Amino acid sequence: SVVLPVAKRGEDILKLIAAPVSANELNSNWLYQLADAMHATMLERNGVGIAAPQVYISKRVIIVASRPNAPEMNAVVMVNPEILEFSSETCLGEEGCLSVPDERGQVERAEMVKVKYLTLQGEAVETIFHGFPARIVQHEVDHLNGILFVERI
Amino acid sequence: SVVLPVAKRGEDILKLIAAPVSANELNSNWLYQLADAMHATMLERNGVGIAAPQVYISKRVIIVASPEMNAVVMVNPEILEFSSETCLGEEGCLSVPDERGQVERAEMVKVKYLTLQGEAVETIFHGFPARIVQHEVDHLNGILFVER
Ligand SMILES: O=C(O)C[C@@H](Cc1ccccc1)C(=O)SCC(=O)c1ccccc1
Ligand SMILES: O=C(O)C[C@@H](Cc1ccccc1)C(=O)SCC(=O)c1ccccc1
Ligand SMILES: [Zn+2]
Ligand SMILES: [Zn+2]
Repeated sequence: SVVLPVAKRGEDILKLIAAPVSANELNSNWLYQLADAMHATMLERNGVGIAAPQVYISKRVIIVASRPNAPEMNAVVMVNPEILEFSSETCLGEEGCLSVPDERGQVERAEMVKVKYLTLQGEAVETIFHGFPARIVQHEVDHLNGILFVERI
Repeated sequence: SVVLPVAKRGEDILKLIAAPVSANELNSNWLYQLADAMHATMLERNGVGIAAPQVYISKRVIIVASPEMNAVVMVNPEILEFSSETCLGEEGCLSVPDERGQVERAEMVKVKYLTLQGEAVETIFHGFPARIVQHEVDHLNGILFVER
Protein backbone atom coordinates (compact mmCIF):
# COMPACT_ATOMS: atom_id res chain seq x y z
CA SER A 1 0.00 0.00 0.00
CA VAL A 2 1.39 3.47 -1.01
CA VAL A 3 0.45 6.83 0.60
CA LEU A 4 0.35 9.40 -2.26
CA PRO A 5 0.99 13.17 -2.01
CA VAL A 6 -2.26 15.21 -1.70
CA ALA A 7 -2.99 18.40 -3.68
CA LYS A 8 -3.84 21.47 -1.52
CA ARG A 9 -6.30 24.31 -2.20
CA GLY A 10 -4.68 26.79 -4.63
CA GLU A 11 -3.33 23.94 -6.83
CA ASP A 12 -4.90 23.97 -10.34
CA ILE A 13 -5.31 20.10 -10.53
CA LEU A 14 -8.18 20.54 -7.97
CA LYS A 15 -10.16 22.92 -10.29
CA LEU A 16 -10.40 20.72 -13.48
CA ILE A 17 -13.21 18.42 -14.65
CA ALA A 18 -11.74 14.90 -14.26
CA ALA A 19 -11.82 12.58 -17.34
CA PRO A 20 -13.99 9.41 -17.28
CA VAL A 21 -12.24 6.03 -16.90
CA SER A 22 -12.25 4.14 -20.28
CA ALA A 23 -13.75 0.62 -20.61
CA ASN A 24 -10.29 -1.00 -21.16
CA GLU A 25 -9.20 0.36 -17.73
CA LEU A 26 -12.00 -1.66 -16.03
CA ASN A 27 -10.89 -4.89 -14.27
CA SER A 28 -7.15 -3.92 -14.79
CA ASN A 29 -4.23 -4.18 -12.30
CA TRP A 30 -3.73 -0.44 -13.17
CA LEU A 31 -7.22 0.46 -11.83
CA TYR A 32 -6.91 -1.81 -8.70
CA GLN A 33 -3.47 -0.25 -7.82
CA LEU A 34 -4.88 3.33 -8.32
CA ALA A 35 -7.81 2.53 -5.94
CA ASP A 36 -5.51 0.76 -3.41
CA ALA A 37 -3.12 3.79 -3.26
CA MET A 38 -6.14 6.18 -2.95
CA HIS A 39 -7.53 3.94 -0.13
CA ALA A 40 -4.14 4.00 1.73
CA THR A 41 -3.93 7.82 1.31
CA MET A 42 -7.47 8.27 2.72
CA LEU A 43 -6.69 6.01 5.78
CA GLU A 44 -3.27 7.74 6.43
CA ARG A 45 -5.18 11.04 6.98
CA ASN A 46 -8.21 9.44 8.75
CA GLY A 47 -10.44 10.60 5.85
CA VAL A 48 -13.98 9.28 5.15
CA GLY A 49 -13.58 9.79 1.36
CA ILE A 50 -11.16 10.68 -1.43
CA ALA A 51 -11.23 11.61 -5.11
CA ALA A 52 -8.49 10.89 -7.68
CA PRO A 53 -7.85 14.64 -8.43
CA GLN A 54 -6.65 15.08 -4.77
CA VAL A 55 -3.70 12.73 -5.62
CA TYR A 56 -3.02 14.48 -9.01
CA ILE A 57 -5.02 11.90 -11.05
CA SER A 58 -7.58 13.79 -13.20
CA LYS A 59 -9.85 10.69 -13.52
CA ARG A 60 -13.42 9.97 -12.27
CA VAL A 61 -12.67 7.60 -9.34
CA ILE A 62 -13.87 8.28 -5.73
CA ILE A 63 -13.93 6.32 -2.44
CA VAL A 64 -16.73 6.80 0.13
CA ALA A 65 -16.06 5.32 3.66
CA SER A 66 -18.43 6.80 6.34
CA ARG A 67 -17.89 6.41 10.13
CA PRO A 68 -19.94 8.01 12.98
CA ASN A 69 -18.76 11.03 15.08
CA ALA A 70 -23.80 7.49 10.80
CA PRO A 71 -22.70 4.09 9.43
CA GLU A 72 -19.28 2.49 9.94
CA MET A 73 -18.86 1.70 6.20
CA ASN A 74 -15.95 -0.14 4.48
CA ALA A 75 -14.62 1.95 1.55
CA VAL A 76 -16.71 1.64 -1.61
CA VAL A 77 -14.75 2.57 -4.76
CA MET A 78 -16.92 4.29 -7.44
CA VAL A 79 -15.71 4.49 -11.05
CA ASN A 80 -17.47 7.11 -13.29
CA PRO A 81 -20.03 7.95 -10.55
CA GLU A 82 -23.15 9.91 -11.67
CA ILE A 83 -25.73 11.42 -9.31
CA LEU A 84 -29.07 10.75 -11.16
CA GLU A 85 -31.17 12.55 -8.50
CA PHE A 86 -30.75 14.90 -5.51
CA SER A 87 -33.61 14.86 -2.94
CA SER A 88 -35.74 17.99 -2.32
CA GLU A 89 -34.83 17.70 1.45
CA THR A 90 -31.59 19.51 2.24
CA CYS A 91 -29.61 19.38 5.54
CA LEU A 92 -26.55 21.29 6.81
CA GLY A 93 -23.59 19.18 7.99
CA GLU A 94 -19.97 19.60 9.08
CA GLU A 95 -17.40 18.86 6.34
CA GLY A 96 -13.61 18.81 6.23
CA CYS A 97 -11.29 18.10 3.27
CA LEU A 98 -7.79 16.49 2.90
CA SER A 99 -7.11 19.31 0.31
CA VAL A 100 -8.14 22.05 2.85
CA PRO A 101 -6.56 20.66 6.03
CA ASP A 102 -6.84 23.94 8.06
CA GLU A 103 -10.68 24.52 7.82
CA ARG A 104 -13.97 22.74 8.55
CA GLY A 105 -17.49 24.14 7.99
CA GLN A 106 -21.23 23.66 7.52
CA VAL A 107 -22.33 22.73 3.98
CA GLU A 108 -25.92 22.37 2.76
CA ARG A 109 -26.26 18.95 1.00
CA ALA A 110 -29.14 16.87 -0.38
CA GLU A 111 -30.23 14.49 2.48
CA MET A 112 -30.30 11.70 -0.16
CA VAL A 113 -28.80 11.05 -3.65
CA LYS A 114 -29.38 8.28 -6.17
CA VAL A 115 -25.93 7.33 -7.53
CA LYS A 116 -25.02 5.12 -10.48
CA TYR A 117 -21.38 3.90 -10.73
CA LEU A 118 -19.05 1.12 -11.91
CA THR A 119 -17.13 -1.18 -9.54
CA LEU A 120 -13.38 -1.71 -10.17
CA GLN A 121 -14.47 -4.87 -12.09
CA GLY A 122 -16.82 -2.74 -14.26
CA GLU A 123 -20.14 -3.87 -12.73
CA ALA A 124 -22.93 -1.21 -12.87
CA VAL A 125 -24.46 -0.40 -9.43
CA GLU A 126 -27.25 2.02 -8.48
CA THR A 127 -27.68 2.87 -4.75
CA ILE A 128 -29.42 5.59 -2.75
CA PHE A 129 -27.16 7.22 -0.08
CA HIS A 130 -28.70 8.98 2.99
CA GLY A 131 -27.20 11.34 5.58
CA PHE A 132 -23.44 11.51 6.14
CA PRO A 133 -22.61 9.03 3.30
CA ALA A 134 -24.76 11.20 0.92
CA ARG A 135 -22.77 14.31 2.03
CA ILE A 136 -19.50 12.40 1.33
CA VAL A 137 -20.67 11.29 -2.17
CA GLN A 138 -21.68 14.89 -3.05
CA HIS A 139 -18.28 16.17 -1.69
CA GLU A 140 -16.24 13.62 -3.73
CA VAL A 141 -18.25 14.18 -6.96
CA ASP A 142 -17.65 17.97 -6.46
CA HIS A 143 -13.85 17.11 -6.50
CA LEU A 144 -14.35 15.43 -9.94
CA ASN A 145 -16.08 18.65 -11.16
CA GLY A 146 -13.35 21.01 -9.85
CA ILE A 147 -15.26 22.24 -6.72
CA LEU A 148 -14.04 22.53 -3.07
CA PHE A 149 -16.49 22.51 -0.10
CA VAL A 150 -15.46 26.13 0.94
CA GLU A 151 -17.06 27.36 -2.36
CA ARG A 152 -20.44 25.95 -1.09
CA ILE A 153 -20.54 27.88 2.27
CA SER B 1 -1.52 -3.94 -20.34
CA VAL B 2 -3.88 -0.93 -20.28
CA VAL B 3 -4.00 1.76 -23.01
CA LEU B 4 -4.99 5.05 -21.27
CA PRO B 5 -7.14 7.79 -22.79
CA VAL B 6 -4.90 10.66 -24.06
CA ALA B 7 -5.73 14.33 -23.32
CA LYS B 8 -5.83 16.53 -26.49
CA ARG B 9 -4.73 20.16 -27.04
CA GLY B 10 -7.18 22.53 -25.31
CA GLU B 11 -7.67 20.25 -22.25
CA ASP B 12 -6.46 22.16 -19.14
CA ILE B 13 -4.56 19.08 -17.73
CA LEU B 14 -1.88 19.69 -20.49
CA LYS B 15 -1.35 23.28 -19.14
CA LEU B 16 -0.39 22.45 -15.47
CA ILE B 17 3.01 22.07 -13.76
CA ALA B 18 3.05 18.32 -12.96
CA ALA B 19 3.80 17.38 -9.31
CA PRO B 20 7.06 15.56 -8.43
CA VAL B 21 6.71 11.85 -7.60
CA SER B 22 7.02 11.31 -3.76
CA ALA B 23 9.54 8.99 -1.96
CA ASN B 24 6.44 6.90 -0.88
CA GLU B 25 5.74 6.00 -4.55
CA LEU B 26 9.27 4.82 -5.51
CA ASN B 27 9.60 1.02 -5.94
CA SER B 28 5.75 0.62 -5.61
CA ASN B 29 3.33 -1.57 -7.63
CA TRP B 30 1.46 1.75 -8.20
CA LEU B 31 4.45 3.38 -9.95
CA TYR B 32 5.32 0.23 -11.98
CA GLN B 33 1.66 -0.02 -13.21
CA LEU B 34 1.69 3.72 -14.12
CA ALA B 35 4.92 3.30 -16.20
CA ASP B 36 3.49 0.10 -17.82
CA ALA B 37 0.15 1.80 -18.84
CA MET B 38 2.10 4.84 -20.15
CA HIS B 39 4.42 2.49 -22.12
CA ALA B 40 1.44 0.59 -23.65
CA THR B 41 -0.37 3.88 -24.51
CA MET B 42 2.80 5.14 -26.27
CA LEU B 43 3.27 1.84 -28.25
CA GLU B 44 -0.44 1.60 -29.32
CA ARG B 45 -0.22 5.22 -30.64
CA ASN B 46 3.18 4.49 -32.37
CA GLY B 47 4.75 7.20 -30.11
CA VAL B 48 8.51 7.48 -29.34
CA GLY B 49 7.82 9.34 -26.04
CA ILE B 50 5.04 10.10 -23.53
CA ALA B 51 4.52 12.25 -20.42
CA ALA B 52 2.06 11.38 -17.57
CA PRO B 53 0.05 14.64 -18.06
CA GLN B 54 -0.94 13.32 -21.54
CA VAL B 55 -2.85 10.41 -19.80
CA TYR B 56 -4.44 12.80 -17.17
CA ILE B 57 -1.80 11.99 -14.49
CA SER B 58 -0.25 15.32 -13.23
CA LYS B 59 3.04 13.66 -12.13
CA ARG B 60 6.67 14.15 -13.36
CA VAL B 61 7.10 10.77 -15.21
CA ILE B 62 8.26 10.53 -18.86
CA ILE B 63 9.26 7.72 -21.27
CA VAL B 64 11.85 8.15 -24.07
CA ALA B 65 11.85 5.32 -26.66
CA SER B 66 13.33 6.25 -30.11
CA PRO B 67 17.25 5.45 -34.29
CA GLU B 68 16.46 2.31 -32.17
CA MET B 69 16.78 2.41 -28.32
CA ASN B 70 15.33 0.41 -25.37
CA ALA B 71 12.52 2.51 -23.69
CA VAL B 72 13.78 4.60 -20.66
CA VAL B 73 11.29 5.61 -17.88
CA MET B 74 12.43 8.76 -15.99
CA VAL B 75 10.90 9.88 -12.63
CA ASN B 76 11.41 13.57 -11.61
CA PRO B 77 13.71 14.20 -14.62
CA GLU B 78 15.78 17.44 -14.66
CA ILE B 79 17.87 18.73 -17.61
CA LEU B 80 21.19 19.65 -15.84
CA GLU B 81 23.23 20.34 -19.01
CA PHE B 82 22.60 21.02 -22.74
CA SER B 83 24.67 21.98 -25.83
CA SER B 84 24.66 25.57 -27.26
CA GLU B 85 24.50 23.58 -30.55
CA THR B 86 20.82 23.71 -31.60
CA CYS B 87 19.27 21.36 -34.20
CA LEU B 88 15.88 21.47 -35.94
CA GLY B 89 13.73 18.32 -36.28
CA GLU B 90 10.10 17.53 -37.29
CA GLU B 91 7.92 16.97 -34.16
CA GLY B 92 4.36 15.64 -33.65
CA CYS B 93 2.49 14.98 -30.38
CA LEU B 94 0.03 12.28 -29.18
CA SER B 95 -1.94 15.25 -27.62
CA VAL B 96 -2.05 17.36 -30.90
CA PRO B 97 -3.11 14.78 -33.52
CA ASP B 98 -2.33 15.46 -37.29
CA GLU B 99 -0.03 18.39 -36.38
CA ARG B 100 3.62 18.31 -37.64
CA GLY B 101 6.23 21.12 -37.27
CA GLN B 102 9.99 21.89 -37.16
CA VAL B 103 11.15 22.63 -33.52
CA GLU B 104 14.60 23.96 -32.41
CA ARG B 105 16.04 21.76 -29.58
CA ALA B 106 19.49 21.37 -27.93
CA GLU B 107 21.41 18.64 -29.86
CA MET B 108 22.76 17.24 -26.51
CA VAL B 109 21.09 17.13 -23.05
CA LYS B 110 22.26 15.60 -19.75
CA VAL B 111 19.23 14.50 -17.61
CA LYS B 112 19.26 13.57 -13.90
CA TYR B 113 16.27 11.34 -12.97
CA LEU B 114 15.15 8.58 -10.59
CA THR B 115 14.59 4.97 -11.79
CA LEU B 116 11.23 3.33 -10.91
CA GLN B 117 13.24 1.77 -7.97
CA GLY B 118 14.26 5.29 -6.74
CA GLU B 119 18.00 5.29 -7.72
CA ALA B 120 19.33 8.78 -8.75
CA VAL B 121 20.89 8.39 -12.23
CA GLU B 122 22.33 10.69 -14.96
CA THR B 123 22.37 10.03 -18.74
CA ILE B 124 23.31 12.14 -21.81
CA PHE B 125 21.11 12.07 -24.97
CA HIS B 126 22.13 13.24 -28.48
CA GLY B 127 20.04 13.85 -31.63
CA PHE B 128 16.51 12.45 -31.87
CA PRO B 129 16.35 11.09 -28.26
CA ALA B 130 17.49 14.58 -27.01
CA ARG B 131 14.57 16.22 -28.94
CA ILE B 132 12.17 13.62 -27.35
CA VAL B 133 13.55 14.29 -23.78
CA GLN B 134 13.00 18.08 -24.25
CA HIS B 135 9.42 17.57 -25.64
CA GLU B 136 8.48 15.30 -22.68
CA VAL B 137 9.97 17.74 -20.08
CA ASP B 138 7.92 20.56 -21.77
CA HIS B 139 4.71 18.45 -21.13
CA LEU B 140 5.62 18.29 -17.37
CA ASN B 141 5.85 22.13 -17.43
CA GLY B 142 2.52 22.70 -19.27
CA ILE B 143 4.08 23.49 -22.74
CA LEU B 144 2.93 22.01 -26.10
CA PHE B 145 5.40 21.98 -29.09
CA VAL B 146 3.02 24.24 -31.15
CA GLU B 147 4.16 27.13 -28.82
CA ARG B 148 7.85 26.56 -30.06
O1 LIG C 1 -12.70 14.13 0.26
C1 LIG C 1 -11.97 14.59 1.22
O2 LIG C 1 -11.41 15.57 0.92
C2 LIG C 1 -11.85 13.88 2.54
C3 LIG C 1 -13.01 14.14 3.49
C4 LIG C 1 -14.43 13.79 3.04
C5 LIG C 1 -15.67 14.41 3.73
C6 LIG C 1 -15.79 14.63 5.10
C7 LIG C 1 -16.95 15.15 5.62
C8 LIG C 1 -18.04 15.48 4.81
C9 LIG C 1 -17.95 15.29 3.45
C10 LIG C 1 -16.76 14.74 2.94
C11 LIG C 1 -12.56 13.88 4.91
O3 LIG C 1 -12.46 12.71 5.21
S1 LIG C 1 -12.15 15.12 5.98
C12 LIG C 1 -11.88 14.67 7.68
C13 LIG C 1 -12.97 13.79 8.27
O4 LIG C 1 -12.79 12.58 8.31
C14 LIG C 1 -14.24 14.34 8.85
C15 LIG C 1 -14.63 15.67 8.63
C16 LIG C 1 -15.81 16.16 9.20
C17 LIG C 1 -16.59 15.33 9.99
C18 LIG C 1 -16.19 14.00 10.22
C19 LIG C 1 -15.02 13.51 9.65
O1 LIG D 1 3.59 13.72 -27.60
C1 LIG D 1 4.43 12.93 -27.42
O2 LIG D 1 5.15 13.10 -26.37
C2 LIG D 1 4.68 11.76 -28.33
C3 LIG D 1 5.68 12.14 -29.43
C4 LIG D 1 7.13 12.47 -29.01
C5 LIG D 1 8.05 13.23 -29.96
C6 LIG D 1 8.19 12.94 -31.33
C7 LIG D 1 9.08 13.65 -32.14
C8 LIG D 1 9.88 14.65 -31.60
C9 LIG D 1 9.77 14.94 -30.24
C10 LIG D 1 8.87 14.23 -29.43
C11 LIG D 1 5.42 11.33 -30.68
O3 LIG D 1 5.74 10.15 -30.71
S1 LIG D 1 4.63 12.04 -31.96
C12 LIG D 1 3.92 10.98 -33.20
C13 LIG D 1 4.89 9.96 -33.78
O4 LIG D 1 4.48 8.82 -33.77
C14 LIG D 1 6.28 10.25 -34.37
C15 LIG D 1 6.78 11.57 -34.55
C16 LIG D 1 8.05 11.76 -35.12
C17 LIG D 1 8.84 10.66 -35.51
C18 LIG D 1 8.36 9.36 -35.34
C19 LIG D 1 7.09 9.16 -34.77
ZN1 LIG E 1 -12.37 16.97 -0.08
ZN1 LIG F 1 3.72 15.52 -26.97
